Amino acid sequence: ITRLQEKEDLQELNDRLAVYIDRVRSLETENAGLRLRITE
Amino acid sequence: RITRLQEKEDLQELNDRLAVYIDRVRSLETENAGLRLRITE
Repeated sequence: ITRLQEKEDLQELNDRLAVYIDRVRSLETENAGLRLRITE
Repeated sequence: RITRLQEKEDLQELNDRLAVYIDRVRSLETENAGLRLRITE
């Protein structure tokens, strides 16, 4: 593939990693709050 | 400096880790939904 395509494919992967890593962290925070609510 | 084949391998590795995070997001969404339902009902 072209260098533009290499860069574009990688830019998209980096964007997706950032988005999904952030979302895993926030969903883990929600999961901790829900488990705490069950214990309370 | 880096060949297109090495770039491809690099993207494969990054995508392999991305797949884990996507899987984790789906699992947490499902788990959280069950926990919320237990709390409310």
